[PDB]
Amino acid sequence: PVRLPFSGFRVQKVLRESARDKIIFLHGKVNEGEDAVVILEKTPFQVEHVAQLLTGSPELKLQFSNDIYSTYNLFPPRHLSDIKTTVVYPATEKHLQKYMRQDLRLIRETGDDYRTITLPYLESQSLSIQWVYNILDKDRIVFENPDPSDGFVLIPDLKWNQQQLDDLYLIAICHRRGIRSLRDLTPEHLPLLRNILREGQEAILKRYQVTGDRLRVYLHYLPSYYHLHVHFTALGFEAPGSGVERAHLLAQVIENLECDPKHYQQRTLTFALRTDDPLLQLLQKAQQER
Amino acid sequence: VRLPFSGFRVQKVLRESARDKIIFLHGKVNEEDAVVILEKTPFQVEHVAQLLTGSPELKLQFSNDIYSTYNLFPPRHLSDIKTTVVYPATEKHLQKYMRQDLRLIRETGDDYRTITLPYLESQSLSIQWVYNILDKKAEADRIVFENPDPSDGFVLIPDLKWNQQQLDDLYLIAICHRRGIRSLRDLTPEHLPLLRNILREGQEAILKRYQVTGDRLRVYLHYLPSYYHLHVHFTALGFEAPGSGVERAHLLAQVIENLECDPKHYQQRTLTFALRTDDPLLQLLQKAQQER
Repeated sequence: PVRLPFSGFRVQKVLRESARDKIIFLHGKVNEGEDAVVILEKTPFQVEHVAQLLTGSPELKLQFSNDIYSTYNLFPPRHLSDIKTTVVYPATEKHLQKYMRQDLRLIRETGDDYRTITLPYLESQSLSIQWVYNILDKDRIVFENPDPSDGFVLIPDLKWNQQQLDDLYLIAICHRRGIRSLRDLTPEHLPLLRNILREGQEAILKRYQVTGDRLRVYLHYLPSYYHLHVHFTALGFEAPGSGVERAHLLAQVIENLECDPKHYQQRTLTFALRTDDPLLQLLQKAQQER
Repeated sequence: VRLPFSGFRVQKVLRESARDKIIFLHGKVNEEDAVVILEKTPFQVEHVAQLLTGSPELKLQFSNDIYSTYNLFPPRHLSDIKTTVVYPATEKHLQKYMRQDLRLIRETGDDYRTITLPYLESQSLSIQWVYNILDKKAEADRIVFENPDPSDGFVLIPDLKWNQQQLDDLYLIAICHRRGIRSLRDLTPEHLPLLRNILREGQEAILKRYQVTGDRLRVYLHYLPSYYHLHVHFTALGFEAPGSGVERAHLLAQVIENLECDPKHYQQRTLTFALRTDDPLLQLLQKAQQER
């Protein structure tokens, strides 16, 4: 008899849940007592399973019908209704904070906020980007413009298995050092930016036969690391951070610089931060003061 | 209780989503077309303890020191799948459920004035339902806030599908009183007062009603919009709301600042959006852009 590594399960808290994604993250009390996190996720369908079920006399309860539309509760065989079950036991506070639904706040960072508050904060963290430099200094590179000022490398995202094009995701990392984000972009960077957009699209076209009009090509602000990089995703893939509150289309960044050379130093950029992110309180305090 | 046909043969997967755990199938039957849609149900908080207690049927898949993963095999009454059948299905149904095939368009200001706008001028906007809300002929009791100013005012109404028990999914729409403002393309500094009122008073109204502060809201316009009378979407920052992607959503605060910085921004700049391959506008734009 296969068992969970504890006795009983009482829900203390729903940490996170998504009706959309058919997933729930539970903080349970067990062995009453101890903390455990249990994540339950309904499984995706396998078309062969479904095809075979629909010719095998499925157990159906009719809920509603009109002349052509009918809805049922289907009570499937067990290979369609298994639930992916992830267990963290015992769960620490770190685990509980990890799985807790994010609590985000928007901040509208002015040019002066960035200069006076954000930049100092980032410099105080000065997190390593040595992994970036390791890639640039050199097997996964799909395309490279080796120009040390206007060049870049293009690499598949680690999570893209390349088993399909639906979730195509590549990243361009510039060779040039010290361009921390959008905030550092000036017309000096236009050749670089244009190179990434043009040559990155050319590369993807030649390698995967995906045209540029099927790609969403963007930067994040705030970026996950502070060395300029560009996301190239399938337009049909609702990729990470492709929301308006984080993503900035490269073509539009370029045109923004063309139209206003000082755009990225002067304009207000809007982004989200977790409520426990120290930068959020620094920015909020600064904004309250003026 | 049987399906309303037999001999289902999959012709095509019209759409499937591993993220959303749904599959839409086009089958041939009675050798007619049918569509069958299966959807895994969301978890209900009140049943999860019973899923996990007692002696649930499990198969261990992986375990390291603290993390393990199983397949859990729910009992029958906790196993059901939502199943929808359209039979006989028509071409219309098949097109309805087919996955969207989109292309990005970068519409220059000249593309807009030469191609897009003449197309739009040829179409009735079919917005009497909008007018009915503005005029209190429909949905009046659903209005959460109104600034009744006919130039710079608006009404704020919740999305009909929103279950307001769940602030996570917060979604309201501001519709302006002023008529004739099709989209972002029509926006000039004339509209700044309206835009500013929407942002300010819409946030205020949502703080008052829901005790949700403005910094928890994504407030944006779509381009292209779903209908051609200016409206603004107010959504929970945690809700991946309809069209909040960068290729359709424009934050209201940024729209305002854009206009403050360059009065002709929305007539001059290239706007980037996605269209279905069968959209008549994509046909027009693509052919025209290629000629140019």
